[PDB]
Parts: sequence; structure tokens; C-alpha cells
Amino acid sequence: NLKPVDAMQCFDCHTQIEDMHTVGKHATVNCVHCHDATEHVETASSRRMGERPVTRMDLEACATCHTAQFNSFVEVRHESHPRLEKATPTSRSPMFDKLIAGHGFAFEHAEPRSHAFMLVDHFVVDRAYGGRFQFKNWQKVTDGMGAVRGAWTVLTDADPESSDQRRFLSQTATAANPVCLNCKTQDHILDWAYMGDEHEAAKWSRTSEVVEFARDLNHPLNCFMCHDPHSAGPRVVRDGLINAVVDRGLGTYPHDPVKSEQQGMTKVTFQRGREDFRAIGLLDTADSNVMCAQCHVEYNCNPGYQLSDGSRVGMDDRRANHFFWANVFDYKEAAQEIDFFDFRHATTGAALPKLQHPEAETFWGSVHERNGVACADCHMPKVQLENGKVYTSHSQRTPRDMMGQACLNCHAEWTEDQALYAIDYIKNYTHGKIVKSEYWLAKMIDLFPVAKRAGVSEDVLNQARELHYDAHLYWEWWTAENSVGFHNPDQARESLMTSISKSKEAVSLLNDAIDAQVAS
Amino acid sequence: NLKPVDAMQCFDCHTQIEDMHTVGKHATVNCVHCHDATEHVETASSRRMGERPVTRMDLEACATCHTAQFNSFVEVRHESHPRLEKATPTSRSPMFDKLIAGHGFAFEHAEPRSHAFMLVDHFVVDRAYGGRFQFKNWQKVTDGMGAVRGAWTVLTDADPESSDQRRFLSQTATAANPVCLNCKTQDHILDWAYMGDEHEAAKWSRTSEVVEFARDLNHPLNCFMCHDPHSAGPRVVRDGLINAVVDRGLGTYPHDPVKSEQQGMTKVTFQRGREDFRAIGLLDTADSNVMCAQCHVEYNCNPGYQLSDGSRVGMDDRRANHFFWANVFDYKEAAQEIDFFDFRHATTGAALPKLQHPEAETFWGSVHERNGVACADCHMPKVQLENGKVYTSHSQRTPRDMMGQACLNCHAEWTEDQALYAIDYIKNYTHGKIVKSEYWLAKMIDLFPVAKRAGVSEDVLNQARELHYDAHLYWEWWTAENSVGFHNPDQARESLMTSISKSKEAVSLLNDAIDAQVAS
Amino acid sequence: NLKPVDAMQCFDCHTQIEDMHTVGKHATVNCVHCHDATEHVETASSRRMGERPVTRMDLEACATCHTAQFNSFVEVRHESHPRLEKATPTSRSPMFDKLIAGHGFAFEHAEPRSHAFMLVDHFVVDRAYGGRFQFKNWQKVTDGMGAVRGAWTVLTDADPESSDQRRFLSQTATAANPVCLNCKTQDHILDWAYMGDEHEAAKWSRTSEVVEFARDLNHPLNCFMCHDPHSAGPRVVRDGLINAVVDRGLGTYPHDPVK
Ligand code: HEC
Ligand code: HEC
Ligand code: HEC
Ligand code: HEC
Ligand code: HEC
Ligand code: HEC
Ligand code: HEC
Ligand code: HEC
Ligand code: HEC
Ligand code: HEC
Ligand code: HEC
Ligand code: HEC
Ligand code: HEC
Ligand code: HEC
Ligand SMILES: [Ca+2]
Ligand SMILES: [Ca+2]
Repeated sequence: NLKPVDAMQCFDCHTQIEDMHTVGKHATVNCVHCHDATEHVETASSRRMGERPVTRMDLEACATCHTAQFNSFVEVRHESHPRLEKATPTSRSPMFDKLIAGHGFAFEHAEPRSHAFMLVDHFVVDRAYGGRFQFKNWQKVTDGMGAVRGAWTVLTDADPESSDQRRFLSQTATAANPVCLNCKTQDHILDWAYMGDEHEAAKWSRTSEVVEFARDLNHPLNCFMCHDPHSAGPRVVRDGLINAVVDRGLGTYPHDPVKSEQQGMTKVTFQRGREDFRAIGLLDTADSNVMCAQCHVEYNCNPGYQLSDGSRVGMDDRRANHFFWANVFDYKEAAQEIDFFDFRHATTGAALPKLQHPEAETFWGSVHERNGVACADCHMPKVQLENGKVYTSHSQRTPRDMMGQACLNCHAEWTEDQALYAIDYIKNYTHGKIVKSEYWLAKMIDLFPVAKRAGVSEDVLNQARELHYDAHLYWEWWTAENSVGFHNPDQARESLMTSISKSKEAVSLLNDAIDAQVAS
Repeated sequence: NLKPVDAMQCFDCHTQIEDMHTVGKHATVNCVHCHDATEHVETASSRRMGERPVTRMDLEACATCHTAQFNSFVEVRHESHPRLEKATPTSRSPMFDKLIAGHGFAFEHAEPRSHAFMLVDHFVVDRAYGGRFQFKNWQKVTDGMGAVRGAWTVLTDADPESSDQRRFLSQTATAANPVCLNCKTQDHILDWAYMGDEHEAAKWSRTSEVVEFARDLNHPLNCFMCHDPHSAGPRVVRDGLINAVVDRGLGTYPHDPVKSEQQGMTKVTFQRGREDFRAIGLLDTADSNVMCAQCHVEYNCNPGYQLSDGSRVGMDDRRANHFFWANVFDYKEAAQEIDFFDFRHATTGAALPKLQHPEAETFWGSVHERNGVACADCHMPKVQLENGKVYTSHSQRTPRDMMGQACLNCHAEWTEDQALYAIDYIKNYTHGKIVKSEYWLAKMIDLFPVAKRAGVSEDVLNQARELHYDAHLYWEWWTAENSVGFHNPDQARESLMTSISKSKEAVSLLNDAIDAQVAS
Repeated sequence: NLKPVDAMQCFDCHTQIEDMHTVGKHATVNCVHCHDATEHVETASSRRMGERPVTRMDLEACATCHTAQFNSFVEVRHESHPRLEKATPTSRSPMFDKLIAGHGFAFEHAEPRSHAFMLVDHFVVDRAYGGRFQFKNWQKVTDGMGAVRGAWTVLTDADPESSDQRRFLSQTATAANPVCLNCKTQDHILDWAYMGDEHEAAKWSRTSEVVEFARDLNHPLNCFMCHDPHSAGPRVVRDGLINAVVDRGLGTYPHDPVK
């Protein structure tokens, strides 16, 4: 049984915590729920930590008083098909392997499944750790609660004796690095300096051995990623997001200065040895658009190359942890502003960006976003109970599972079937354009070896490579983005038509150049 | 409240209407239900119209006394997936973009959905009006009743100030022309001369500005397309069909002179200034095979080219509005008889036909057609009511939704699951052959650039182009035709095997010619 | 196929119908839909009917243009349990027999079922006609559409040769009388004087032989009970109601003079 500690004693040294804790809705929640600080209190001074207190980061620390939210979070949506590869004819990107050739995603890229699995899925995907980590057996893939209890309760490491990234199976990659983990867990929140920069007080950083870092991490999507444990108020903890919104002053809604001001973020910095160490972003309001944008964004979390000179940009560089915080039509400019690209296409040699799940940036400017709707309205609605205390569902899943609460409450003119039909109209239309964009990209890509072998000049190949960048960007955004156009159908339409235009331009350029070589 | 007019006064000048109206089941239906003729009657002479009476073409004009039929017609089948592109791996024609390259359908070709949407879908498809028309917002896509009330109640025009066909978005085409509208609406039935020929009394014709014509049209599938408003008797109004069956004497069942005689059509012509202007085809019987053949047929409704000399055949030519009225094995001959093809393939340069939904011509000679079954038996059956006045369902949709009334009433030996399994056997088999036909067509198409670049002779390329015509015809008929072989499975099988044979012949020809060039 | 008649000619004598028909939403609906008046027009004067025109009272006369309303009306609710006696422990009035002893309802009083059956149920109930009328067989009890087509298409009379109310089975009663029928049909609307008073022009009245009257009646709940066929406007036709509301001045809402 827990025994309370005297928080006044802590507050003597922890003024920032005092100011948060005493004012919020956790003012009566004793520190012992999450911290074991006995030896810390015996040894600390006002500027030196002394013995490190233990801080609980398990979600059960919150589930004791918030079982409803915890249970809704950990529910596994069995209809979210697991380990479903996107590069197949029946999934999101039928020609993905040809289009992404040269990139680590060619090894495996599955559709997302329920949040409980995020950390385990990150660890076991074929592109991440060379196949080092596996579930203990193939039955464990169902065990959401187990994954939440801790990744290492359900996973095995092929070689606990080594800590290097290497292939354990031939068709795997070792793309994982420490930045990835920031969107899977915040178990490292006290051990990682802001942005993963080198820091005396940080156990882990962008340049750490990711296998060793992995072994230290257990829990997915900690509840405190969106809720300050001290004030219980809304926040974000993701460094990349704070950096974009606050440090770079882009604001929470870069396209709406007024909304950015009303629904803003306040950066709170915590120090170690009186030197800035870590930060959180306190939100003005409980704005799930910004909470979900901690992870559902396009980002860099990887080494890459400079657009200017093609030189390597390694994990040690700040750019290896970066939120572009730019919609699809501002993205090329945002990548130019940091002088960065992700990979060279294996066939065309083009410098290309790699886009990932840009839901937050896609949502900006959509009809729903403009009308003050937020992710949670459709994906974590309040529960409707005939007789019950209302709480917010933490199931984070498609509104198809709860259309009454997620759509039909606003769309009184529709039945569930009508609303589903509206969704399907958009997704079907968008998917048709994605498929057409891929057809044209693939047609362009296939001409590169023919052009090279026909003696087409490097100048013409480079012209086509520049078009490839744009054709790729304006296509890939939409296979990366999870709503298949729903979050912003007009933007998807304009973008995908732009992709096709670019590819058609490249096809015509290469075809003409090949024919001119043949004629000469 | 409507006030009746004295029809005897009209009949003094309108003898044809008198002869139809006084004899049929609308003999007691007063003209005021559909015509406002007060100023007309004040100003007309026996040969000069004077002020033009207003004629209601809205479906509500009939819904007042026939609500059951109207309601069954306007029902939206939400299971008929909307805006679902056919050129995707999960739809009807996975390799459609490669195979149709050079044709406007490459811009967008979706599966059909419920009839209520036909006119709006025609207006908004990407291949039709350059993206000029859109639904007012993405919610309106569900609104069948709204579309029926009028296209312009649910659509917007990007530029009401101009009337030219142009692209408003890059990846669109402007394939629409006035002939298309004849299979979407007959709001223009009093404003369009037979076949769309130029006529002093016709506001619109094949050569009209289609954007201006579009703006004048509102209602889909008017009830009077199949039912004469004066006699209430069965008819067709579609000029192309009347022209094939009656003018060209092909008959309602070209393969069965006896059935053509028993279930025939009588052309009734109406004049303006004592000159033939428009026509209808009165049917001997209420034969839905011929009613549905007003639209569910292969047709020309577009400019094209002559097979003989390759010269352009424009909208001004009669051939731009043409029902081939020929099954797949008679089609090449029917296209030769008018010296016509649709497009040149973008890759192979072959002159090719473009086939569209030839359900009527495919149905001929099938077991069901031979046994006197008609479209309505499977797609608009009589309602079965424990206690009720029976009426004919106007829902026009797959029999899967009403298997009791559409199949099982004739097929007493089967359960619903057995009947569905029989359908699926045919569709699965046919689809497998469609996919194989496409594989071979694509393999042939891919050899054309290789052959051209290897120096293969024009004589050999032209030989392969002639094979392409046939390979394409005997494949495309079946992606165009909506039943995936069900309407005539033996014919689909023979045709698709013919396609593959033709493609294989072309592949062998080109491969050999390429190898001979390489060896020399 | 119906052939329209000259309604203006009718109106030369039928001013009341003119004032209703020409103004309402049936102004375009020709008389031939509901009346066969050819011989009537040949023989009538404004003061002498001549040949009595035939008036259709069948609901099909309306169903032709109003199929949706007709079909919703005729649907049988199979969940409305049929012939369910109220005087049982599981129904509405477990002690009904004791309490109602001395009244004809003691012989049978079932729960209501769908409107399509009202006239046939009236005819076959044990308390009404001594058991004289039965469904043609026990299968016909399902046939709502049949009952609507006409009671005598689905019922049999045990003795077509007599017209007296008598028992045909021991535990029946003969409570039916002509007034009952006013809440089952209005096929007699042109043959019954207001309230069922004796009248030279009334074939039927309160004192008629109910068995003879019964045989003349076919259709349940005629559509025109609530809708005037001439104006299409809302109405009632039930004499007892008009008498209460108008003649006795009680009004449509006796507890609310404004309403
Ligand atoms: C019991 C000892 C608790 C533990 C452990 C945690 N929380 Fe809590 N929380 C608690 C109470 C009594 C309340 C106030 C309830 C009220 O509405 O009066 C809360 C409140 C929250 C809220 C809402 C805050 C707001 O400003 O609206 C959140 C988001 C919340 N708590 C989250 C949370 C998390 C993430 C925890 C684990 C770190 C957690 N709580 C622990 C009681 C208790
Ligand atoms: C980083 C810590 C994340 C935050 C914050 C949010 N999401 Fe997320 N989401 C994340 C991952 C890594 C995954 C895939 C997990 C896996 O194992 O595959 C997801 C998944 C979703 C899904 C799909 C769920 C399913 O049933 O398939 C949805 C609908 C989703 N995420 C929505 C969402 C919303 C609305 C958020 C703010 C409340 C949110 N997520 C936060 C990573 C993270
Ligand atoms: C936050 C900005 C993220 C970083 C950095 C990484 N991931 Fe992620 N991941 C994120 C979200 C919001 C989702 C769900 C949405 C989606 O489109 O997938 C994911 C999902 C995964 C998955 C499951 C799906 C799949 O791709 O197979 C895996 C295996 C995964 N993520 C691994 C991964 C690795 C190896 C990373 C560093 C290279 C990485 N993620 C970074 C959010 C973020
Ligand atoms: C961001 C991705 C979230 C994570 C991780 C968690 N929660 Fe949450 N929570 C979130 C939102 C957007 C809201 C609603 C805010 C609003 O006012 O609209 C909530 C709400 C809570 C509450 C308040 C009571 C309620 O509304 O249900 C509690 C107690 C709460 N959440 C607890 C909770 C716990 C225990 C979590 C880990 C399992 C957890 N939250 C994760 C967003 C996010
Ligand atoms: C309602 C107006 C929505 C808002 C606001 C947000 N999203 Fe959404 N999302 C919506 C729909 C209708 C769909 C398609 C779901 C389907 O079943 O067809 C989506 C999809 C997602 C997904 C993929 C979910 C899955 O396929 O299982 C993710 C990860 C997702 N959305 C996340 C997301 C975030 C982070 C949002 C705020 C920025 C957001 N969505 C807004 C409906 C709505
Ligand atoms: C009421 C004033 C009507 C209007 C307006 C329309 N129709 Fe009609 N129709 C009406 C009647 C009374 C009948 C006869 C019913 C019977 O079976 O006796 C009809 C009949 C039809 C039929 C059946 C004809 C046949 O020969 O079997 C059709 C196909 C029909 N009506 C169609 C129709 C259409 C398309 C209308 C709008 C142009 C329309 N009707 C108007 C009454 C009325
Ligand atoms: C031209 C005026 C048509 C006539 C006459 C018929 N049909 Fe039709 N049909 C037509 C179009 C333009 C469409 C597609 C509409 C759209 O917006 O996409 C259709 C569609 C059908 C379908 C598919 C319906 C669905 O649920 O997807 C069926 C089954 C169908 N048509 C059958 C059919 C029959 C049996 C007809 C004679 C009674 C008939 N149609 C007439 C155009 C026209
Ligand atoms: C009658 C002989 C037709 C002419 C002329 C045109 N269309 Fe049509 N259309 C017709 C039918 C029977 C159907 C449904 C069956 C099917 O296979 O689609 C259609 C359907 C459409 C659709 C919806 C499906 C799609 O292709 O995306 C559209 C957008 C459409 N039709 C447009 C169109 C245009 C632009 C035309 C002139 C070039 C045209 N149609 C002519 C029948 C007939
Ligand atoms: C051809 C594509 C049709 C269109 C457009 C409309 N109807 Fe129709 N109708 C059609 C058929 C094949 C039939 C049955 C013929 C047969 O005897 O088997 C019908 C029937 C009618 C009837 C008769 C009563 C009945 O059988 O239900 C009516 C009153 C009728 N149809 C009305 C109607 C209206 C109001 C329409 C526009 C909404 C309409 N029809 C369109 C074929 C076609
Ligand atoms: C029963 C013997 C049929 C007759 C006669 C006609 N069709 Fe048909 N059709 C039939 C089946 C079993 C199917 C496949 C439906 C499925 O769900 O698998 C079809 C398909 C159509 C379609 C496409 C419908 C859709 O996919 O939603 C159309 C447009 C169609 N059929 C039209 C049509 C016409 C015009 C006919 C007379 C010439 C006709 N069909 C005859 C069954 C039967
Ligand atoms: C069915 C739709 C009808 C049409 C059209 C017309 N009439 Fe009618 N009429 C109808 C019924 C069912 C009855 C019985 C009485 C009732 O109120 O329901 C009648 C009655 C008459 C009478 C008798 C009135 C009386 O004195 O008791 C007359 C003189 C009469 N109806 C004339 C008439 C004329 C001239 C019509 C065409 C303009 C006509 N009716 C239409 C049903 C219907
Ligand atoms: C077709 C020849 C009809 C016959 C026979 C009957 N009715 Fe009718 N009715 C008809 C029309 C064209 C209209 C007007 C439709 C509109 O809204 O414009 C009507 C109207 C009615 C109404 C509504 C009247 C109102 O709102 O004021 C009712 C209640 C009605 N009709 C009833 C009715 C009955 C009971 C009939 C049998 C005696 C009947 N109608 C015959 C067309 C036709
Ligand atoms: C006299 C002509 C009636 C008028 C006018 C209405 N109702 Fe009636 N109703 C009547 C009878 C004789 C019966 C029983 C029929 C039988 O065969 O048993 C009924 C029955 C009902 C019921 C029960 C239906 C069921 O499913 O069991 C209801 C709910 C009902 N009646 C309601 C009702 C309403 C709302 C009316 C005005 C629109 C109405 N009735 C008129 C006799 C008559
Ligand atoms: C209108 C004021 C009515 C008169 C006069 C009669 N009945 Fe009736 N009946 C009426 C209604 C509204 C209902 C349904 C509601 C209910 O409580 O039953 C009925 C029902 C019947 C039934 C079926 C139920 C039953 O009692 O078995 C029968 C057999 C029946 N009515 C017969 C009947 C007889 C014999 C009448 C004259 C003595 C009689 N009804 C008068 C409305 C009215
Ligand atoms: Ca990226
Ligand atoms: Ca064609």
C-alpha cells in the first residue's frame, strides 16, 4: 500500500513543480503515486540531485484513478489488420517497391494498427533493427495489454550479448535510431535532452546506440505525453513539435495567426546543473490537433543528405530530429530551408524526400479544421451513455467504429450509411488518383535505365531527376497520409494531379531524348 | 392547386396527341399536370406554335400519382461504391491506364452508381468538362433526391462567365459533347432534333457548346424515357436506338427476326413547321430489354477518325451519334461499315475502338435472353408483398439486393447462397480471363517502344497495330460490360480467349522482329 | 381503360360537388375514377335522379394514384396477435367474464388487430352474428389484402337463405346491428341517412335487418372516411361524431374552446 510523502519538502527545491501541482487538478495527488524519492530527499541539495529518485512511467500509474481512459486506450481494434504490407495490390501503394527503391521502407512498411502496439511494432518491423527483435512467439501479436505492460515482456532479442545494429535476417534493414523512439514512448523523458542534443545529464541522445536505448524502453504512448502529470493540464512533450511551434515561432496553426494565439503553446524548460535540459509545451486549451501532432506529422528522424552538395547529414546533426511543420505545398520549401533530402532513388538516382504520415499538416485548412474541429472529435469522442459519467474515449481509431459519436452528432442530416458513403466517395476518388500517380511515376522510373543505356545526357537525366523530386513528393504525401484524402480532399486532389503532371513531363522529356539518341 | 384545361381545345391541333392520350391509361390525366399552355393556346395557329407552352420534365410531375415507382427509383444504393476508379488493382481493369493510353477515359473512369446520380456524375467526372463542375461541397455526393430535383441544385460551375470547354484542373479532359447528354437526361427532348442533326426548330444539336447545353439540363433519367406521357404506353425516346432498330431496320432483336416482329418498335415522328423534327419508338410490349438499351449499349457519342484514311470525324457528322447495335463478334464489321475508330493508342499508335457498357448487345443470345428473360426481371422486379398492391420496383440495381424476387422465384432449386455462388463462379472466371487478356495486351504494348527503337519496320509495326485493334476489342468489351461475364459467360470466354490469342500473336511477331534487328 | 366524362355537364346539376371539386387538389381528377354515371346523365334532370349512377367505394379507386398510402394502410402487423381474447389471465382483463356477466362481450372480446381486418373481424366475432359468418377456412385469417378487396371474398355465410339474427353455435350472441357497421366501413355512405334515422331515400337504417345490411358491405375503413373525394380535403363522415361536435355544439375539443 502506498504511503504519502510530504510534498512541501519536495517543493522547497522544486518550485516549478509546486507552481504546477498546487494549482491544477492533481493538487491532491501525492508524489508517491509516481516517484520513489526517499534516498533522493536524503542526498539532494538545492542544486545537486544526489541519488536519483525513481519515476514511474508505466501507464498503470495513471490507470489506478483513471481506469476508464486507460481501458479505452488499451483496447485492441481487431479490425485494424495487423502487419498488413502497404506495397501490395490490395493496400495503399501497389507500386511502392518500385517508387521507394533505395529507401529502407522497401524492406517493410505496414499499415498502422492500435496504439497499444506502437513500441513493439517499431521494434519488430523488418526495416528497423535488422530482425533483431521478435515477439516471443507468433501468439503474442494479439497481446495489447502485454505490450502496454512492457515491450520486453512480449519481445525477445536475438543477441543480448551485442548492441550493434546489424541484419539477423537477409531482407531487413537497420533504419531505427534514437529519434524514432520519441514517437513511440516517452519512457526516456528524463534521460534525453531537448532534441536529443548531446548533454552531460542525458543518458541518451541522437547519437546513442539505438539497440541499447531500445532495451531501456518499455511503454507505448505514455499517458503523460498529452497530460502534465503535475498539473493534469494539456501539453505536449515531443521536442520536435515544441521546436517547430515555439522555437521557430511557427505557431500551433501556421496558417492561422489568430487561432495560433488562442490555442497556443508555452514552452517550459527544466534544468540539470542550472543548464537547460528538457522542455514541455503547455497548451492553452486541450487541443488534440496539437497533441496528436506530436507524432502524426511529417518529420525527419534519420540521417540523410544535403540538397546543396549531396554530403551526408548524420544523426549528430540537429536536422536528424526535425518537424517540417509544412503542408504538402510548402514542404519542398521547408526541405530546402534545411538543405536536406532523404535518399537517392535506386533506379533514377534522383534526390528524393521521404514523407511520413502527415495527418496534422494535411488537416490544416480543411473544412473541418477551419470550423474548429479537432482530431479527437472524430477519433476520440466523448462516450455517450444513457446513464453514466461521461469520459473521453481514448480508443483512437477510425470514426467508422463510433459513427454516432464521431460524425452523426454533428451531421444530423445523415444516416450512418450516408456518412460512410461520403467518406468512401473521397477515399475512392483519392485512391484512384494515387494509383494513377503511381502508374505515371513508375512509367517515368522505367524510362531511366532505357535513357541511360541509350546515351541520354546527364543534363537531361538531371532535368528528369528534378521532376522526379516533385512527382514523388506530390504522390507520396498521400500514401503516407492515413485518411486517403479524407482529411483534406481538395488538397489531395490538387497534389496528386500535380504529381501526375510532373511525371508526364518527365516521361515526355525522356521519351523524346531516347528517340533523339536512337535517330542519331 | 392545379386547374384542369380543356384538352379538346388542344386536340383540335394536336391529333397525334389526341390519338395517344384518349386511348391509353392516361386518358383521364389532364394536360395541366405537365404543360402550362395558356399563352400558347392564345397565340398558336394550326401550323405555327406561337408562344411556346412550358412542359414539365421533372420527375415529380409523375411522382404525384406514382410515388411508389418514383421512390423506388430515387433510392440510393449505398453499397454501390461511389467514385470508384476502374483503373486500380482492386477494380475491373487493373491495367486500364496502359491499355487505354491516348483516350480521355485515362483521366477517370469510375464504376457506375445509382441512377439518381447519372447527370451529376456525368457533369463532375474528371474526363468530361475539364473539372468545370463540382458538387457544391463533398457532402452533396450523397444527395440522390437533390440530384433528381436538379443537377444545378447540387453542383457549382467554376466559371459561369464563360461557356468554352477547357481544363480547370491539370489532369482533366473535356470529352463531354451534347450527344453524351442523351443518355443522362431527356430534359432537352423538345429542343433537340432527331440524332442531334441541325434543325431550325432545335435549340441544341451535336455541334452545340456543351457547357451551355449542360446548364440547361437538370433531371436524370426522366420517367418519360420509357413511358409515353400521353398514352402511358411503353416506349423509347433515344434517337440512336430508334435509328438502329427502325431506320436501319436492324430490329429490336437483330439475331431473332421472330422476336423482333413480336416485340417490335413503331417510330412516331413529330414535326415543327411541317418538317420532321423528333421521334419516339413505341414498343409493342413493355420490353425492358429495349428500354434499357437506350443507354446500356456500345455507341459512338464523340468525334473520332476514319479507318480508311485516318481523317477526323467531328461532332457535325452523323457518326458522332451512333448505336452500333452489334454484339462483340459483329462489332469490328459494324465499325468498318461506318468507317470509324475512336483513338490512336498513345504507345502503339494503333487505331483502336473505344467500347462502352454493351449490356444490351451482350445479353442477346444468352440462355436467359433466349428464354424470354429481360433486364427488368433481374434488375427491376415486381415487389413481393404479403399484403399490398404490387408495383414494379424502379430501383434498377444488382439482383444481389433482392435475390428472392430477381432469381429465386425462377430458380426454385437454389438457395440464395447457391445462386450467389453461381454468379460468382462466372464473374470470377471471367475476371481471371480479363486480367490475363490485360497481361498479354500490356506485354504487347510494352514491346512497341522496344521494336520502334530497335529499328523494326513500319510494315511489321502496322501488322502488330492491326492485331492490337482485335486484342483490344475482344478484351475491352468485357471491362466495359458491367456484369463481368454474367450476362453472356460463353461469349465472354470466347472473346477473351480471342484477345489473348491476338496479343500472343503480336508479342511473337514483335519479339521475333526485334531479335532479327539485334542479330543484323 | 377509363374514359373521362364531361364534369362540366355534371356541374350543371351538382353545384355542391362543383364548389368542392373545382377548388381542391382533386380538381384534375375526373369523375370516371369513382362514378359510372352514363345512364344517369341520359335520364336525370336537376330534380329527378333518373338512373342511379354507380359510385365506387373500393379502396382501389384511390390506390391507383396513391399506392404508397394504400400499401402502408393494408400492411398486416403480424405482431398484433390475432383473435386474442381479453378475458384471459395474460391479457387486458383477467376477470372480465365475472365483471361483464350479462353483457354480450362475455361471449368474445378480442384485442384489436390491423385495420385491414376490421369488417371481417366484426362479421366473424362470436358475439356479433351468432356465428353465422366465418372465414372461408382458417387460412384466410392472414389475408389482409383479400379482406380489403372485400369481406365476401374471404367469408362464408352459414345460411344465405335466411336473414334473421340467430345463433348457429351455442356460445355466440347476436349483438350486431346496423350502427356497428358505421365504424367498420362506409360502403353504405350513400344508402344511410344521417344517424341511421328512417328516411325515404335510405336503403339502410338503425332498424334494418343487420344480416341483410352485412351482405351489402365489403370494404373496411374506406379512404374517403378521412378525405373528401371531391376536394381531397380533411373530413369526417361518421354521423355520431358530427352530431356530438356540431349538432350538440360540443366542439372538436370540448375542454378547449380556443382549439
Ligand atoms: C489518483 C490518486 C490519481 C492518479 C494516480 C492520477 N490522477 Fe489524474 N486526476 C485525479 C483526480 C482526482 C482528478 C480531478 C478529477 C476532476 O475532474 O475533478 C484528476 C484529473 C485528471 C485530468 C483532467 C485534468 C483537467 O484539467 O481537466 C487528466 C487529463 C488526468 N487527471 C490525467 C492523469 C494522468 C495522465 C495520470 C498518470 C500520470 C493521472 N492523471 C494520475 C486523480 C488521479
Ligand atoms: C506518438 C506517441 C503518437 C501520438 C501522440 C499519437 N499517435 Fe496515433 N499512432 C501512432 C503510431 C506509432 C501508430 C501505429 C501503431 C502501430 O503499432 O502500428 C498510431 C496509430 C493511430 C491510428 C490507427 C489505429 C488503428 O486502429 O489502426 C489512429 C486512428 C491514430 N493513431 C490516431 C491518433 C490521434 C487521433 C491522436 C491524438 C489523440 C494520436 N493518434 C496520437 C503514434 C502516435
Ligand atoms: C513521430 C514524428 C514519428 C517518428 C520520429 C517515427 N514514427 Fe513510426 N509512426 C508514427 C505514426 C504517427 C505512425 C502511425 C501512422 C502510420 O502511417 O504508420 C507510425 C507507425 C510506425 C510503424 C507501424 C507502421 C509501419 O510503418 O510498418 C512502425 C514499424 C514504425 N512507425 C517504425 C518507425 C521507425 C523504425 C522510426 C525511426 C526510423 C519511426 N517509426 C519514427 C510516428 C513516428
Ligand atoms: C494525447 C495523444 C493523449 C494521450 C496519450 C492520453 N490522453 Fe487523456 N485525453 C486526451 C484528450 C484530447 C482528452 C480530452 C480533452 C478535452 O477536454 O476534450 C483527454 C482527456 C483525459 C481525461 C479527462 C477526463 C475525460 O475527459 O475523460 C483523463 C482523466 C485522461 N484523459 C486520462 C488519460 C490517461 C489515464 C491516459 C493514458 C492511458 C491518457 N489520458 C492518454 C488526450 C490524450
Ligand atoms: C473527422 C472530421 C475527422 C477529423 C477532425 C480527423 N480525422 Fe482522421 N480520419 C477521419 C476519417 C473519416 C478517416 C478514414 C477512416 C476510415 O475508416 O475510412 C480518418 C483516418 C485517420 C487515420 C487512419 C485511420 C485508419 O485507417 O484506421 C489516422 C491515423 C487519422 N485519421 C489521424 C487523424 C489525426 C492525427 C487528426 C487530427 C490532426 C485527424 N485524424 C483528424 C476523420 C477525421
Ligand atoms: C395522376 C394525375 C397521374 C399523373 C400526373 C401521372 N399518371 Fe401515370 N397513371 C395514372 C393512372 C390513373 C393510371 C392508370 C392506372 C391503372 O393501372 O389503371 C396511370 C398509368 C401509368 C402507367 C401504366 C400504363 C400501362 O399501360 O400499364 C405508366 C407506365 C404510367 N402511368 C407512367 C407515368 C409517368 C412516366 C408519368 C409522368 C410523366 C405519369 N404516369 C403521370 C395517373 C397519373
Ligand atoms: C440512360 C438514360 C439510361 C437508361 C435508360 C438506363 N440506364 Fe442504367 N445507368 C445509366 C447510367 C448513366 C448509370 C450510372 C449512373 C452513375 O451516376 O454512375 C447507370 C447505372 C445502372 C446500374 C448500376 C446501379 C448501381 O447501383 O450501381 C444498373 C444495375 C443499371 N443502370 C441497370 C439499368 C436497367 C436494368 C435499365 C432498364 C430498366 C437501365 N439501367 C436504364 C444510364 C441508363
Ligand atoms: C448512352 C448510349 C450513353 C452515352 C452516349 C454516354 N453514356 Fe455515360 N453512361 C452510360 C451508362 C449505361 C452508364 C453506366 C454503365 C457504366 O458502365 O458506366 C454510363 C456511365 C457514365 C459515368 C459514370 C461511370 C464513369 O464512367 O465514370 C460517367 C461519368 C459518364 N457516363 C459520362 C459520360 C460522358 C462524359 C459521355 C459523353 C462523352 C457519356 N457518358 C455518354 C450511357 C451513356
Ligand atoms: C425505363 C428505363 C424506365 C424508366 C426511366 C421508368 N420506368 Fe416505369 N416501368 C418500367 C418497366 C420495365 C415497367 C414494368 C413494365 C411491365 O409491365 O413489366 C415499369 C412500370 C411502371 C408503372 C406501372 C405500374 C408498375 O408496374 O409499377 C408505372 C406507374 C411506372 N413504371 C412509373 C414510372 C415513373 C413514375 C418513373 C419515373 C420515376 C418511371 N416509371 C421510370 C421502366 C421504366
Ligand atoms: C438475370 C437473369 C439478369 C438479366 C436478365 C440481366 N442482368 Fe444485368 N446483371 C445480372 C447479374 C447477376 C449481375 C452481376 C451483379 C452482381 O452483383 O454481381 C448483373 C450486372 C449488371 C450491371 C452492373 C450492376 C452492378 O455491378 O451493380 C448492369 C448495369 C446490368 N447488369 C444491366 C443489365 C441490362 C441493361 C440488362 C438487359 C439488357 C441486364 N442487365 C440483364 C443479372 C441480369
Ligand atoms: C373518387 C376519387 C371520386 C371522384 C374523382 C369523384 N367522386 Fe363523387 N363521390 C365519391 C364518393 C366515395 C362518394 C360517396 C359520398 C362521399 O362523400 O364520400 C361520392 C359522392 C358524390 C355525389 C353524391 C353527393 C350526395 O349528394 O350525397 C355526387 C353528386 C358526386 N359524387 C359527383 C361527382 C362528380 C360530378 C365528380 C366529377 C367532377 C365526382 N363526383 C368525382 C368519389 C369520387
Ligand atoms: C389520380 C387519378 C387520383 C385518384 C383516383 C385519386 N387521387 Fe387523391 N390526389 C391526386 C393528385 C394529383 C393530388 C394532388 C397531389 C399534390 O400534392 O399536388 C391528390 C391529392 C390527395 C390528397 C392530399 C390533398 C391535400 O393535401 O389537400 C389526399 C388526402 C388524397 N388525394 C386522397 C385521395 C383519396 C382518399 C382517393 C380515393 C377517393 C383519391 N385521392 C383518388 C390524384 C388522385
Ligand atoms: C373506424 C372506421 C375506424 C377509424 C376511422 C380508425 N380506426 Fe383504428 N381501429 C378500428 C377497428 C375496428 C380496429 C380493430 C380492427 C380489427 O380487425 O381488430 C382498429 C385498430 C387500430 C389499432 C390497432 C392496430 C393493430 O395493429 O392492432 C390502432 C393502433 C388504431 N386502430 C389506431 C387508429 C388511429 C391512430 C386512427 C386515426 C388515424 C384510427 N385508428 C382510425 C377502427 C377505426
Ligand atoms: C365506432 C364508434 C364503433 C362502433 C359503433 C363499433 N365498433 Fe367495433 N371497434 C371499434 C374500434 C375503434 C375497435 C378497435 C379498438 C378496440 O378496442 O377493439 C373496434 C374493434 C372491434 C372488434 C375486434 C376486437 C373485439 O372486440 O373482438 C370487433 C369484433 C368489433 N369491433 C365488433 C363490433 C360490433 C359487433 C359492433 C356493434 C355492436 C361494433 N364493433 C361497433 C369501433 C366501433
Ligand atoms: Ca520525412
Ligand atoms: Ca464506343
